[PDB]
Amino acid sequence: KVFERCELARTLKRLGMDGYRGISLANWMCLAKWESGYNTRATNYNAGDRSTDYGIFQINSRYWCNDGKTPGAMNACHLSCSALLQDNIADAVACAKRVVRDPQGIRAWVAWRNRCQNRDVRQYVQGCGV
Repeated sequence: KVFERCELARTLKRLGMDGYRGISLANWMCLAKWESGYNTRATNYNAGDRSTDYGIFQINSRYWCNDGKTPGAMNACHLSCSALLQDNIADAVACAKRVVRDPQGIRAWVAWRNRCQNRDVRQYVQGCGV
Protein backbone atom coordinates (compact mmCIF):
# COMPACT_ATOMS: atom_id res chain seq x y z
CA LYS A 1 0.00 0.00 0.00
CA VAL A 2 1.18 3.53 -0.80
CA PHE A 3 -0.29 5.76 1.88
CA GLU A 4 -1.40 9.27 1.15
CA ARG A 5 0.28 11.84 3.43
CA CYS A 6 -2.49 12.81 5.88
CA GLU A 7 -3.88 9.24 5.83
CA LEU A 8 -0.55 8.03 7.18
CA ALA A 9 -0.33 10.91 9.71
CA ARG A 10 -3.62 9.90 11.30
CA THR A 11 -2.81 6.17 11.03
CA LEU A 12 0.48 6.75 12.89
CA LYS A 13 -1.26 8.88 15.52
CA ARG A 14 -3.87 6.20 16.20
CA LEU A 15 -1.04 3.72 16.66
CA GLY A 16 0.51 5.91 19.35
CA MET A 17 3.50 7.34 17.48
CA ASP A 18 2.90 11.00 18.30
CA GLY A 19 5.60 11.89 20.79
CA TYR A 20 6.64 8.27 21.31
CA ARG A 21 10.00 8.54 23.15
CA GLY A 22 9.96 12.27 22.40
CA ILE A 23 9.64 11.83 18.61
CA SER A 24 6.95 14.00 16.98
CA LEU A 25 4.57 12.67 14.35
CA ALA A 26 6.19 15.05 11.82
CA ASN A 27 9.58 13.38 12.31
CA TRP A 28 8.05 9.94 11.73
CA MET A 29 6.34 11.25 8.60
CA CYS A 30 9.60 12.71 7.36
CA LEU A 31 11.19 9.28 8.00
CA ALA A 32 8.56 7.21 6.12
CA LYS A 33 8.58 9.77 3.29
CA TRP A 34 12.30 9.52 2.62
CA GLU A 35 12.64 5.84 3.48
CA SER A 36 9.90 4.45 1.19
CA GLY A 37 7.67 7.23 -0.13
CA TYR A 38 4.98 5.90 2.24
CA ASN A 39 5.12 2.48 0.54
CA THR A 40 4.67 -0.56 2.81
CA ARG A 41 5.85 -2.99 0.11
CA ALA A 42 9.16 -1.15 -0.33
CA THR A 43 12.32 -3.29 -0.22
CA ASN A 44 16.00 -2.69 -0.77
CA TYR A 45 18.61 -5.42 -0.88
CA ASN A 46 22.05 -4.47 0.40
CA ALA A 47 24.39 -6.64 -1.67
CA GLY A 48 27.34 -5.42 0.34
CA ASP A 49 26.32 -7.16 3.55
CA ARG A 50 23.49 -9.46 2.45
CA SER A 51 20.76 -7.68 4.41
CA THR A 52 17.42 -6.29 3.18
CA ASP A 53 15.40 -3.25 4.28
CA TYR A 54 11.66 -3.84 4.64
CA GLY A 55 8.51 -1.77 4.40
CA ILE A 56 7.43 1.77 5.05
CA PHE A 57 10.30 2.40 7.51
CA GLN A 58 12.87 0.28 5.63
CA ILE A 59 13.77 -1.67 8.76
CA ASN A 60 16.89 -3.83 8.29
CA SER A 61 16.97 -7.63 8.58
CA ARG A 62 20.45 -7.69 10.12
CA TYR A 63 19.04 -6.68 13.49
CA TRP A 64 15.25 -6.20 13.53
CA CYS A 65 13.34 -8.89 11.71
CA ASN A 66 14.04 -12.41 10.52
CA ASP A 67 14.04 -13.31 6.81
CA GLY A 68 16.19 -16.41 7.26
CA LYS A 69 18.79 -15.32 4.69
CA THR A 70 20.83 -12.62 6.44
CA PRO A 71 24.07 -14.00 7.94
CA GLY A 72 24.40 -13.97 11.73
CA ALA A 73 21.40 -11.66 11.80
CA MET A 74 19.24 -10.88 14.77
CA ASN A 75 15.50 -10.39 15.19
CA ALA A 76 15.06 -7.70 17.89
CA CYS A 77 11.44 -7.00 16.94
CA HIS A 78 10.80 -10.77 16.97
CA LEU A 79 8.87 -10.67 13.69
CA SER A 80 9.19 -12.24 10.26
CA CYS A 81 10.34 -9.53 7.84
CA SER A 82 7.15 -10.47 5.95
CA ALA A 83 5.22 -8.71 8.78
CA LEU A 84 6.90 -5.49 7.62
CA LEU A 85 5.36 -5.78 4.13
CA GLN A 86 1.67 -5.74 5.19
CA ASP A 87 -0.80 -3.00 4.21
CA ASN A 88 -1.61 -2.81 7.92
CA ILE A 89 1.31 -1.04 9.55
CA ALA A 90 0.64 -2.05 13.16
CA ASP A 91 3.59 -4.48 13.24
CA ALA A 92 5.94 -2.09 11.43
CA VAL A 93 4.99 0.54 14.02
CA ALA A 94 5.63 -1.86 16.92
CA CYS A 95 9.04 -2.58 15.43
CA ALA A 96 9.86 1.10 14.74
CA LYS A 97 9.11 1.86 18.44
CA ARG A 98 11.46 -1.00 19.35
CA VAL A 99 14.19 0.54 17.18
CA VAL A 100 13.85 3.88 18.97
CA ARG A 101 13.90 2.41 22.47
CA ASP A 102 17.63 2.03 21.77
CA PRO A 103 20.24 4.77 22.58
CA GLN A 104 20.29 6.37 19.11
CA GLY A 105 16.55 6.94 19.10
CA ILE A 106 15.24 8.18 15.72
CA ARG A 107 18.86 8.72 14.65
CA ALA A 108 18.98 4.95 14.02
CA TRP A 109 17.93 5.74 10.45
CA VAL A 110 20.65 7.57 8.54
CA ALA A 111 18.08 9.00 6.08
CA TRP A 112 16.45 10.70 9.09
CA ARG A 113 19.75 12.44 9.89
CA ASN A 114 20.23 13.33 6.22
CA ARG A 115 16.74 14.64 5.46
CA CYS A 116 14.88 15.37 8.67
CA GLN A 117 17.31 16.32 11.43
CA ASN A 118 17.44 20.07 12.12
CA ARG A 119 14.97 20.67 9.32
CA ASP A 120 11.49 22.23 9.14
CA VAL A 121 9.37 19.06 9.11
CA ARG A 122 6.11 20.90 9.88
CA GLN A 123 4.96 20.50 6.28
CA TYR A 124 4.54 16.74 6.74
CA VAL A 125 1.57 17.01 9.10
CA GLN A 126 0.06 20.32 8.01
CA GLY A 127 -3.65 20.09 7.27
CA CYS A 128 -3.87 16.45 8.43
CA GLY A 129 -5.84 17.10 11.63
CA VAL A 130 -3.23 15.65 13.94
